Amino acid sequence: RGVNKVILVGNVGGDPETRYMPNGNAVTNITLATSESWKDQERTEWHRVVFFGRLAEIAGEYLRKGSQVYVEGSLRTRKWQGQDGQDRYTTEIVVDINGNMQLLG
Amino acid sequence: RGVNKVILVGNVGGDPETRYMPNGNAVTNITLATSESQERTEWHRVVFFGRLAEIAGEYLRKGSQVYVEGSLRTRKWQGQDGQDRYTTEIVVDINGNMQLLG
Amino acid sequence: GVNKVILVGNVGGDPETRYMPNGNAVTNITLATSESWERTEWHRVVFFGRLAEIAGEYLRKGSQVYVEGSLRTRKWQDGQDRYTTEIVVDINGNMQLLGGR
Amino acid sequence: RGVNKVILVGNVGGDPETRYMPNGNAVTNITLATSEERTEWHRVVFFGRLAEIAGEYLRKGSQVYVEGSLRTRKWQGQDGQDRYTTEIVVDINGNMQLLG
Repeated sequence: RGVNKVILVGNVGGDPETRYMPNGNAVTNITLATSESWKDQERTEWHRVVFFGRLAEIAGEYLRKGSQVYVEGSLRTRKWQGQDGQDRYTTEIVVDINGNMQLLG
Repeated sequence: RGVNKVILVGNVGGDPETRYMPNGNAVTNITLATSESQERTEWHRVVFFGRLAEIAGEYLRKGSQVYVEGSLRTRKWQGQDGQDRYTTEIVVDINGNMQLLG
Repeated sequence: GVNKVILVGNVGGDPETRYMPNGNAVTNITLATSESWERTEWHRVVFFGRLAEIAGEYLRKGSQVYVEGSLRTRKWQDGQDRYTTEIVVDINGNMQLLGGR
Repeated sequence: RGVNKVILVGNVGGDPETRYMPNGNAVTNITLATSEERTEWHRVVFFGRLAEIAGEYLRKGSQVYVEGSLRTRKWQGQDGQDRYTTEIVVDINGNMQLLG
């Protein structure tokens, strides 16, 4: 009914973590930094990006710490009970068949 | 260094909450629902600043369909028990955009 | 690279739908977007495939729509070269009629 | 009223063309190739501070991210016939990021 779109150009924070489901489909997790400048100063936003499927395979193979990457996906907030029993929330950028990723540079 | 862009089309969840900061500028909070076809619904925490904050408080109501262009910002806060909490908000200020649709 | 156009605007007239030899549908509209600082930009939108049938069937003059696509500058011919930059909305794009409960 | 937004990532085709004008406004012109191998050529025009930055930092072959708005301008050719040129305008509402 609506539109849920995120566009990021940033730098991969760590070694991408790739995983596989029983069926063989790939899931790759990264953090992606984007930052702003300032004077009279730097604010960095750390985004949790999850790729699915083909893009997960490309991401897991070619991305490295410091990779500059374009990502188009959608926002998803996952709900989970912490070990102390209270609700927590995690907002991720989901990059699947409806999204896009381009390796830059 | 880099691009941080969110584009939403969705429906306001409730009447906007407008407040003001010591320096007088306006801050308006809303929740925005976006849904995809079975049906799944994402709830977004949207925060308007400055001029778009006044407009949003002025014209948005619990039903309104709205276009929002902003940036993601995960802010950290502390709960009742001194435990860390994080909330990722879509921040809409001079570099963003909001359009009431209809 | 990346080639992405995002429009919210009003359908300028009733869609034109045609069919290509292989039978696939192509629907042309014009989409008005404007800003006040007064100026209206008239976008040439071309839908392909499933969205073309949907667009021709359900969009009308004055419909408010969201469109996501890519820029394509098309060459045609007077004998002199002409060019039209179109927003191409096929399987990689998105179209949503706005409004609703 | 509506929304008019274009997001491109591509390579600058030629060396940017920058000119300054009386009011302090600068204008930079480039062509930008995106390919998906079919290549699409985009006319991109920067205004203001981004035109200054584009002229300083972009060169032929630079990879760049560009966010702007579509603008079609009308002109009469030297044969007297109407022609149209669609450009991506990158001004204060837009954005540019040199990549690589």
